[PDB]
Amino acid sequence: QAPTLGAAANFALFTTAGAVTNTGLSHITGDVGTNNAASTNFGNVDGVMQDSNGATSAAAADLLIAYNLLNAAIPTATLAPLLGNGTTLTAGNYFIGQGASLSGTLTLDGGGNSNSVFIFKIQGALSSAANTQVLLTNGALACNVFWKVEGLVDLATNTVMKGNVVANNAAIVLQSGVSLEGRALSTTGAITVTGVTVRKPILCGSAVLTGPVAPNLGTVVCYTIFSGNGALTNAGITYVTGDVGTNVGLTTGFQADNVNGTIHSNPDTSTAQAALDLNNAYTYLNTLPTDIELLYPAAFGQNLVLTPHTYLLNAATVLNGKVTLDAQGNENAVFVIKINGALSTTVNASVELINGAIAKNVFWKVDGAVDLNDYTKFKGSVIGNNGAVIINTGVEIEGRVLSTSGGISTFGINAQMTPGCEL
Repeated sequence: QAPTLGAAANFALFTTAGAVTNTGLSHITGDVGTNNAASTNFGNVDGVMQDSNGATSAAAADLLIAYNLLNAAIPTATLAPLLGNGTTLTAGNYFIGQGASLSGTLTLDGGGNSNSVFIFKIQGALSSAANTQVLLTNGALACNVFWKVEGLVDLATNTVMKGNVVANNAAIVLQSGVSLEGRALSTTGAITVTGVTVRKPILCGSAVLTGPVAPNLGTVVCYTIFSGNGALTNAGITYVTGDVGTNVGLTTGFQADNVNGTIHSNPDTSTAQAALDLNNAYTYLNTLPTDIELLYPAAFGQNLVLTPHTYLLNAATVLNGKVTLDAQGNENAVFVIKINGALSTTVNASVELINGAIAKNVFWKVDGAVDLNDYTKFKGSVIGNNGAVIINTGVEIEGRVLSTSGGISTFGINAQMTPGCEL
C-alpha cells in the first residue's frame, strides 16, 4: 500500500512550520497553508487559505505519519545522484544516499499498472536544472509518486515536476514557471513559490467532486434572455435559441425569424411563471454554503481554473480573459459561482469547460449588474439581481442570462439555451 497523506492530501502547498509566500501570477489547485503563520501575496487559489487552524493542525499530524511511512519504505534499488537525462524508471523504492539533482527528462513508467508506486529516498537536498521534466507514462499516476527529501528542495525555472514532494526539516523553493502535478509539503521549513502552477493529484482514493445540487430552474429553463422587471431591448443582428421576454415592460428588437423559440413582446402568463421560478432559483443559489472563497474578485480570470464547488467572490468581479471549469471527468459535476456585487468583463473574455464539464451545470449568482463585454464567450446560467444587464456586440452565450430586476440591453449576440426545456 502507498502511504496515506490523510489530511495533508487537501493541500497543494503546506508546511507544519514556516512562512508560505507567493510572487507573481501563480495557479494553484488545493489548499495552501501553514500550521504556525499566514500565507502571503497569493492571488486567487482554487482551495482554502488555511492559517494556524484545525485543518493545518490535522495536516501537520498526517504529514508526520506519511513521512514516517516513507522513511520506513524498504529500498528496492540505489540510484546515482544525477537523475534524469533521458532515464526511465519503473515502480520502486529508490535510495540515493546523498543530495540529488534532476536534469533533462526523467520518465516514470507504470508498466501498465496504475497502482505502481515510485518512492525516492533522497538523503540530502534535491535540486533541478532549468527546464527539467518529470514525465509519467504507461499507467503511472502522480498521486503514487513521492519524494522524501532530507534537505532543501529547489526546483529551477520551468521545472515540470510530479508527485508529493516531502521536505523533512527543510525549505521548498519553486522558481519561475515550475509546474507541479503533486504537492509541496514540509515537516517544518518555509515554502517560497514564484509564478508557479501546482495542482494536487486526483485519484489514489481522493473523493470525486460533485459540486452542490443544481437549482431547479422550473419554467425559466425555457428562456435564454429574461428579466423579471425592466425593458428588454435588442439591437443589431441577434440569434437566440429559447424564449426571450420581460415580466414588466416591453421586449423589442428581437426578430422572430432569428429566434428558435418564442418572443414574449409583453408580459404574459409564461413571463409571470418564469419570474417566480427565477426568484426561487436565485434564493436557492444565494443560500448554498460557500466551499471556497476566491479572495481577489478584481483579478478573476487570467487563466484561473476552478473545480466542482460553490465559490464566493465577495465583491464586484471583473472577468479578465479566461476562466476554466474543470469537471475532472465527472460530466454531472455542478459549479456555482456566487458574486457579491456587479459582474463585468474584458473584451474577448471567456468561460471554458474541460474534462467533462457542461454548460447546463454552471450557475452564476450575481448580486448586481451584469455586463458582458464585446466578443465574450460566456457559459452557464447567470442570474443577476437588481441591476441593469448589458450584453455587448458579438457575445456568445451557451446557457442563459436572467435578471430578477433590471433592464436588459443586447447588441448583436448569439445566445443558445442549454438542455432542460421540454416544450
